[PDB]
Amino acid sequence: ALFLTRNESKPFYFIQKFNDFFDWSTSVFSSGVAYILKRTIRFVLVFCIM
Repeated sequence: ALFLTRNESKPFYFIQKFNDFFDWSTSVFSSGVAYILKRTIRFVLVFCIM
């Protein structure tokens, strides 16, 4: 609350590339989560095999 600006400005160009990389990473993560939740039984068996 002391020093943290509400609006963060001037992001680094590599960080901005990192931000898009992390964004598509979380998109693929959400897709994988949806695929796993679609078929529970196989991943339960995967956990047992693990």
